Amino acid sequence: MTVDEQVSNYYDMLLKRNAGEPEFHQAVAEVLESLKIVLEKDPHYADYGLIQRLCEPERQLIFRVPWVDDQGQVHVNRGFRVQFNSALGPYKGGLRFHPSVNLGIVKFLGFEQIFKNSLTGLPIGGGKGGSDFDPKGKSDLEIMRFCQSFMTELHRHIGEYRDVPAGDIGVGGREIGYLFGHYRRMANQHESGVLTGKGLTWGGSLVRTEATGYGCVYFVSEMIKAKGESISGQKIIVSGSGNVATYAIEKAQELGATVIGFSDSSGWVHTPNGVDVAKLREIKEVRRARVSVYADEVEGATYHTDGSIWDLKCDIALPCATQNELNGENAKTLADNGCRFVAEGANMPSTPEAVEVFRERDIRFGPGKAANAGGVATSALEMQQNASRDSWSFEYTDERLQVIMKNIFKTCAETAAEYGHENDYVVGANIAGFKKVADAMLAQGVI
Amino acid sequence: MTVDEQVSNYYDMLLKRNAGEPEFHQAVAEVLESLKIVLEKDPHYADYGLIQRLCEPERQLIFRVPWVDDQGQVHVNRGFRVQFNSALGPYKGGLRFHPSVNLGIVKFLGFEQIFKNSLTGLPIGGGKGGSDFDPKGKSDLEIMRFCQSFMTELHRHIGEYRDVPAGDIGVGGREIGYLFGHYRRMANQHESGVLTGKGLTWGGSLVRTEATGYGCVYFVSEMIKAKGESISGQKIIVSGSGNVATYAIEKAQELGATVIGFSDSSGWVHTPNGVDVAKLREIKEVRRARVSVYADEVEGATYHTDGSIWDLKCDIALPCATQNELNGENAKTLADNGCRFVAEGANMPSTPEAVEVFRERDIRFGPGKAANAGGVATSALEMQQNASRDSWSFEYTDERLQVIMKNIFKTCAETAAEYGHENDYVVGANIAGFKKVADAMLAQGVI
Amino acid sequence: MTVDEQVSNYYDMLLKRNAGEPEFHQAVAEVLESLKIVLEKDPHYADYGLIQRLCEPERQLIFRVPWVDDQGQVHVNRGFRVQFNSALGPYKGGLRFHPSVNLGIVKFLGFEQIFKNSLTGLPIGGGKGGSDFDPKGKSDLEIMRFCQSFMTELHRHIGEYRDVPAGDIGVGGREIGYLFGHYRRMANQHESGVLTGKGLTWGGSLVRTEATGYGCVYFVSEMIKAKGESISGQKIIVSGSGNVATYAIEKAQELGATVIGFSDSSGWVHTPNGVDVAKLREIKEVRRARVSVYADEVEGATYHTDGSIWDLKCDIALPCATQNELNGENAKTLADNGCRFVAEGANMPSTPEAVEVFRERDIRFGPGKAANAGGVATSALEMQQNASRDSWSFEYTDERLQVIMKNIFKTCAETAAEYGHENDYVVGANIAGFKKVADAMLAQGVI
Amino acid sequence: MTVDEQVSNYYDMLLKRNAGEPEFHQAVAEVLESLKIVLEKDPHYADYGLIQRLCEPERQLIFRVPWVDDQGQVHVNRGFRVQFNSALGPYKGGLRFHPSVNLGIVKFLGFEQIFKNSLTGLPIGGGKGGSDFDPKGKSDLEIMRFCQSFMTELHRHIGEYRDVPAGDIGVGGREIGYLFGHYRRMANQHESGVLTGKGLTWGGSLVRTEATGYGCVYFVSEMIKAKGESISGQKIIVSGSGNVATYAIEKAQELGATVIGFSDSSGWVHTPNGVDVAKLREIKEVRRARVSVYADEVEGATYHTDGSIWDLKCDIALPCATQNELNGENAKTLADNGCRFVAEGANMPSTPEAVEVFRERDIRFGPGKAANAGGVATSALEMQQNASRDSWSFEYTDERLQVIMKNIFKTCAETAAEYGHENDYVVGANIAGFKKVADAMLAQGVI
Ligand SMILES: NC(=O)c1ccc[n+]([C@@H]2O[C@H](COP(=O)([O-])OP(=O)(O)OC[C@H]3O[C@@H](n4cnc5c(N)ncnc54)[C@H](OP(=O)(O)O)[C@@H]3O)[C@@H](O)[C@H]2O)c1
Ligand SMILES: NC(=O)c1ccc[n+]([C@@H]2O[C@H](COP(=O)([O-])OP(=O)(O)OC[C@H]3O[C@@H](n4cnc5c(N)ncnc54)[C@H](OP(=O)(O)O)[C@@H]3O)[C@@H](O)[C@H]2O)c1
Ligand SMILES: NC(=O)c1ccc[n+]([C@@H]2O[C@H](COP(=O)([O-])OP(=O)(O)OC[C@H]3O[C@@H](n4cnc5c(N)ncnc54)[C@H](OP(=O)(O)O)[C@@H]3O)[C@@H](O)[C@H]2O)c1
Ligand SMILES: NC(=O)c1ccc[n+]([C@@H]2O[C@H](COP(=O)([O-])OP(=O)(O)OC[C@H]3O[C@@H](n4cnc5c(N)ncnc54)[C@H](OP(=O)(O)O)[C@@H]3O)[C@@H](O)[C@H]2O)c1
Ligand SMILES: O=C(O)CCC(=O)C(=O)O
Ligand SMILES: O=C(O)CCC(=O)C(=O)O
Ligand SMILES: O=C(O)CCC(=O)C(=O)O
Ligand SMILES: O=C(O)CCC(=O)C(=O)O
Repeated sequence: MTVDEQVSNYYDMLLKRNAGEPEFHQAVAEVLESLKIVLEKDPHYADYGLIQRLCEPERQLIFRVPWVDDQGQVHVNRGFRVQFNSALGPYKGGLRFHPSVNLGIVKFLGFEQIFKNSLTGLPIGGGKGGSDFDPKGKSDLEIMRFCQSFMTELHRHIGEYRDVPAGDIGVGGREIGYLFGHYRRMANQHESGVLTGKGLTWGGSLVRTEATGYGCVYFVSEMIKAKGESISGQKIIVSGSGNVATYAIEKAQELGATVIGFSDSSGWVHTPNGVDVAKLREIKEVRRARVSVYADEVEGATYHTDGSIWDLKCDIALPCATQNELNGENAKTLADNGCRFVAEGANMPSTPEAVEVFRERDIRFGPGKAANAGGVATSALEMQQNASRDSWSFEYTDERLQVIMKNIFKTCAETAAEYGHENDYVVGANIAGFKKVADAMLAQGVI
Repeated sequence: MTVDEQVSNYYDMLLKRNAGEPEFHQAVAEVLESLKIVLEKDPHYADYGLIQRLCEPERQLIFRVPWVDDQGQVHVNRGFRVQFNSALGPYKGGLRFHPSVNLGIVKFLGFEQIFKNSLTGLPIGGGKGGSDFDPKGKSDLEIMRFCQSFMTELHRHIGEYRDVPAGDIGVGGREIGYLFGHYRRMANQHESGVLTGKGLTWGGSLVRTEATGYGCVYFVSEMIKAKGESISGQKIIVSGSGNVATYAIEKAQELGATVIGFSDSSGWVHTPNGVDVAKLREIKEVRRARVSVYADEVEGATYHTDGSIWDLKCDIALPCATQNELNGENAKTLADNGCRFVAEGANMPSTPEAVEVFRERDIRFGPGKAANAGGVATSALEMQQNASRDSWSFEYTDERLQVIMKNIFKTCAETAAEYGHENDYVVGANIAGFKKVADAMLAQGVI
Repeated sequence: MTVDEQVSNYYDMLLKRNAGEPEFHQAVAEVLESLKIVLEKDPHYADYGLIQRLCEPERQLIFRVPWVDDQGQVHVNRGFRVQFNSALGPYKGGLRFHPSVNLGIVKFLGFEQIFKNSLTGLPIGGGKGGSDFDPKGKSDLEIMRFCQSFMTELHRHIGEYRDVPAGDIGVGGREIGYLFGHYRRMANQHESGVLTGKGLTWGGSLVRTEATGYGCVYFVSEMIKAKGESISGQKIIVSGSGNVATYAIEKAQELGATVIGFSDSSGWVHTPNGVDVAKLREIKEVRRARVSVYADEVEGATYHTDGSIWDLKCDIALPCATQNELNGENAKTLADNGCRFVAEGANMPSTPEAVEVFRERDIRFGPGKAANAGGVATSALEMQQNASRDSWSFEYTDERLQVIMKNIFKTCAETAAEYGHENDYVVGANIAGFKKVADAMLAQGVI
Repeated sequence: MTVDEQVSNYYDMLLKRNAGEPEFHQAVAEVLESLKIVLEKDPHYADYGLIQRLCEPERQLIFRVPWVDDQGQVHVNRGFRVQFNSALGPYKGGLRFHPSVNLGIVKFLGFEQIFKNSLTGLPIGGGKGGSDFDPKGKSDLEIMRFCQSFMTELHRHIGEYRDVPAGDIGVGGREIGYLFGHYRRMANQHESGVLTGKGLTWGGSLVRTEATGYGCVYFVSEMIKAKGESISGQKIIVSGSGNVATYAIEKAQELGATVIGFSDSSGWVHTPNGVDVAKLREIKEVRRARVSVYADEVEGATYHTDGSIWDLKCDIALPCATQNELNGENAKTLADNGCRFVAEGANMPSTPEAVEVFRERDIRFGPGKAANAGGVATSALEMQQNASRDSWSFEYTDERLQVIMKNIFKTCAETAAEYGHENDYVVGANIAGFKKVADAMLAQGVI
């Protein structure tokens, strides 16, 4: 009968109907804990099956992606698109190409995507997709043929107002190129708004490449200022060395912080006097090389396959690689080494035991649906540019991005306090994200 | 031979082809009277069967709307959509749910919509729709089911560039939600431009709820200033108590006037010190109660089922309920009692004998196609925002609404003056409306 | 390098990719166990990733199905449509509404449908779908609304040349009516070919009701015909009581044959010289009762509830209910009782432990995919009639159903000889099913 | 081995595959000469059959256009739409109605259009169309019937994101009205972005009428400044007397130059003291007369059917009529007479010999794809306004046009000097145009 028990019962239904999907469970569990708080103050938010509707995807698509390799052998990978919620706008979210991908992972990401997209203040619903295809070691022509095969099925389920994909792990500028190209061929339309993360001469927006890392740094700055500090002269750990990590690093150093290390999935680098960003980019973008190559070619910088990047003494930790990369034990050692701020660039990097640790140890924590929202926000700006056939300057778009991140910070911190959990940005994000979606779902009827 | 005979013989054919539609005949007759004046000076506005094309709807849809009530009983209502003219833009116009609705009524409203929409200066054609469904006493779920059944057929005839409905009598925010939600579900597109009057978190515009009533008051203020007067300190009658009336009342009293009465279909309330808007909104929108309840609960306010609201001594009358609610006897009484200005919030509220009494008694008269155009204007601003994926502030949109009502007034005043009927805004509005639609029609050929 | 190392490594990959779906794993294993044989003799059947393509669904759809109950209360169920293979024709297969339905099960049934449909000789591919919706204890309104909600998503993925569903458990004539009606509403097309199982006056086929039943028996008419054991008089234990079983029984006394009683998921029966269907059909379809409401009669019919349905004296046995109703103690005490033939009517009616108890125990099997194909065969005849706008007489359709069932037995016999496991009809069924589909995929390229 | 050999062999291919299309060979020849310069520095622009793809149209449509004349007599003309390249945006370019029209000509125009459109800076791909129809001598109703028949086939190959036509020789404001109107009828969409050159009250843009001639004069003005001279006080020849000629004349005279002659296909007029623009416009647009009538009605102006317009002594020649109207001998006559600047209002007016004479006589030469791009740049601005449902003022749009033409000149000059050929604006335009397009094509894959 109590809120606590209504919700725990749906969660047990959810476990039943979604068996075998631990990451999806993890995401829903974090959100449902926050919804308890919301339904204790405002019980009409449970009316008309709203929660049952919310955690069930509108549509899910799983399809065969055949493709021919350079030796002329045929392979078959699995493609996914989860269209989770469209109450606020077309489904919006990226595409992950990594051998780990399964439906459970795509759903975890699409579900998070709802609340994130809601927080942007922009008109976007949530979705995600990807494939268990492994782009590593493939030639451009293999990637191209895969993108083409994948988009051959996906084209009929997407569109400027329907579902707008983008990149993620394994999907950068190159793959979005092949995807968009082949979309136009399938549809016989130059429909710029169908994808975000496009190149600048064919419909893309200026700050999008930098957006997720910039936005994450902009958000952590807000958290730092609200505690009475400044990001200048702070020491920062950034896990990852892909799209998000690179630009979080760049923005942290423009604002006067020092990034004392970064990583790939092979290991990590200690850079106690900061990162040479041009160098890291030559290394990852041109050479496609490992973080260890940086260490060898940069004096002061040393490679490590032992322990964890989280063993470093820091003020601020920005996890920007993947889900569940920062466990309870990682969280203990950062707290013991003097870390006062954590903000997630990645989607769900912190395990639930790490998030509990941060709270017990009075560490300020920016959840991913808030701190990494600069990307999807800037994607929505790309969409807006496309719908107007306009093209904005870097300085204009970046200003928009700065203001979006401040406003997300502000609604997270105000919503948190409104519901009696001041400085708990998880609660704040989850509730503000949820309320905008729910109020739109109630307006629009049972659909 | 004579222009007079030509237009009159055509009107005679149109009574034959549209037998049994008095309201359509009445709207057509008033316009055609003004067209006689245009054609006496510029006979080439009659070329290419232009008037014969204008007065025949491009398309009319009538359809069965079956729905199930809360007792599991099946009901069947009739749905309508008239797509009248599309020379200037997509068909644009609201939906009326009321038990009096038939094809004649939908056509009168569609026809008027052509000229009003033209007058806004914005790129919108004319249509209207509705059903003979009666929303009164229906539950939210019964209304949702009706809207969903209604839109199951209508979805295929509408679209962002095709036909963009909105609300009207019986169709407000609630119903627009249900219609929009179901459209998205029928189309599988989050196509914001398909309806206007949407809610602020799913593609609506800031001033639209208030726009018609606000616009009506803006328009009448220009009429008033044209005579050397101000709206501040005037006593104003506003018939009706829905969307138009509420905000006409709100605007008028913000500008320092006093609204001395309002009404619904059951009777009328005398409010000599003005109207408490928040109390009337609670009664109408939360409780869906009669205006008699306002009088019960508000001191100074008296309920009447005898006589007419038009019996009150006023400076300004704003009919904001329905067609033919202010007749010739009403018009004499108003004039006798000191009324100097009439502007139509509603569509065609004044009967032809009432309009002539205003002419005989030199009462300044603002016809609905000009005075109530703020609504559809602000709707076009909703479509403009949606096309750009942009959201404008309340102040920005309200300022645009102001300029637009001032431009409309000016166009009606200058055009009347141009054609020899100074201060006859009916003539000016009809002619100014007509000329722009005609010029576009001639340019786009026989279609 | 060996033929058993491709197979077992793909079988192993397939366990990673489709984790948690053991029925699909089983069904893929048995089919692969047969492809080993085909490869030794015909090596080109593994070319161009043929098997990797065959075991991955062309497309899988999972969607939210919201619906409202008689109390005005919102529920959310999950709907499915797997469109496995279309090499021989449009996707073909039924819809199951039952609380045990999940992606794994739909996939397994859809996979088996490919080869079942291939064996018939007709232009049908394979698919399946349904929902976790529980049609037990629902009003007709609730089932209609559910059907309406379900078809509102499903209609955009189906069609006469695309995908043609049918009934199965939980989806009988009534549901097909509701689905077909709403399909027409969404499409604005009387597209009779979109579904099979339709009523007679709106595009149905005359033998469809009696087909799966008449099927199991036309098959036996060559299967026992190879041995002796009389062209008459043999007992038939008929495990089920819906469309397939009721009519399997109904196809009794063709030219003289004792019957014994039957079951559901409550309890079973035993009887003298017959079981007269007249009385089962008024209580199982038109009233919807239990098997207790037949067995309270029937001048002999008695009702057992704790034991097992496979402890009757046989000597022929015709299940026809769900997957997984014959295991360790049933299969061995089926054989015990000097007991000989079988012609099982479910989708995968016996388990992998029961199949060895029919192989080793010399039991002449009539498999799932071959002997109860008369249903799908007659679906295709419905598609044929719709395509030509013809309605065939009963005699004619029944005759065509006899031809088809001859050929299925023939191709099962001839191909089981051709690969030297002669009369293991499981094998020729399984190989002939595979080769037609494989051959079509090879001809049609990498798609 | 050499780039010279590689490109020349390709050209010999192209000559064979496209036999009998000289205008197309001519246009491809001049572009391929500039591309040799690109490949000697950056030879990976030939990667992935880039050039082979660029020179083969994406799609070409040739269709029957039947229509009935005012005497009830049936005629049959041929219609073309070539959709050349869509890398940078939807296909964009005009329609030509003239008796000389054939496929080879449409392709010449379409090919130039790719590079022109690239040069603007705006998101538009390349295409063109037309008909062999001769609108000379036809009634307005004949022209409407032809446009209606033409668009009955064309509408399905076009669209706001697909292909957006416009005017060109024989297709002005009147024809675009008929075309647009019929498009809306075919599509049932008020899709403003489908065409440019539209009228001001139905989605057109201010400045579009003037844009090509205006833009040409803005370009030549930059060429002149770059020699350290000034346009004011110069004598200018403008050939032609249609859309482009008219507004080049107006702009050149506004800037303080004297236009000393102009023409139609029947002869030329010598206007030693300048052109009376209002008079010309009245003769050409209202009376649809020959330029001889201008000479008859204006003292000091003289009609000539002898010799050539290019016999006049001038400082600047602006051919604004048609392809290959200024030949070898014409170029010598102009050079010898003191001409110092040639800018092309028309598409490809200067013969290959003419251009040689210019290079050798030190005459500055503004190729069409740069100098006449103001037209299509302003069409893209019309698309932009339409996509935003917005209307821009004349001042604002004409300032956008001025900046764009300055930027085109700048990119031609800089690019030409960059690749070792300073002041060769042909080289600069061709390389700058190619590079954006080629970059976009590489990103989008083999499509
Ligand atoms: N791109 C966006 O706009 C965006 C927006 C919001 C959120 N995100 C999230 O940001 C995260 C990374 O995104 P990205 O776009 O930057 O992807 P990316 O460019 O592919 O980079 C991912 C980085 O993470 C590394 N990585 C993968 N697994 C790892 C592990 N277990 N430990 C350490 N490093 C690991 C990769 O290294 P290897 O080369 O060794 O695999 C690579 O350096 C994801 O969680 C994604 O959902 C991205
Ligand atoms: N909403 C817009 O944007 C808009 C724009 C331009 C023009 N209009 C026009 O403005 C007028 C009012 O629209 P609304 O949107 O305010 O509708 P609404 O919110 O449904 O309100 C209608 C009001 O008028 C009264 N009324 C309705 N029918 C009546 C009748 N037949 N006799 C006497 N009183 C009656 C109603 O009282 P009961 O409850 O007793 O029926 C109610 O108070 C209509 O003529 C409409 O076409 C509306
Ligand atoms: N013509 C066709 O429909 C067709 C064509 C090809 C294949 N099939 C296959 O044939 C089978 C029968 O389907 P149907 O169309 O006859 O469905 P149906 O009309 O809904 O009847 C199914 C019957 O099976 C019973 N059952 C459930 N659990 C059982 C258990 N553990 N042991 C014994 N019986 C049980 C049901 O009892 P309750 O009512 O108590 O649940 C019910 O009497 C299915 O496996 C289907 O895939 C059918
Ligand atoms: N309109 C645009 O926006 C635009 C943009 C870029 C480029 N262009 C190019 O500019 C040139 C002219 O364009 P515009 O047509 O749009 O003006 P237009 O209104 O059609 O007028 C064209 C003029 O050229 C003359 N002419 C046509 N063919 C001729 C020939 N074969 N020999 C001698 N004179 C001839 C015509 O005389 P007659 O009346 O005697 O035929 C007429 O005065 C074309 O090359 C076109 O492709 C136009
Ligand atoms: O910009 C996008 O849509 C990609 C965003 C995304 O997938 C994410 O927010 O993690
Ligand atoms: O289209 C709208 O905004 C509703 C306005 C309308 O139909 C009216 O002008 O009465
Ligand atoms: O599609 C058909 O007709 C029969 C196949 C099937 O799986 C069913 O209906 O239960
Ligand atoms: O504006 C257009 O697209 C028509 C003009 C054209 O085709 C051109 O630029 O030559």
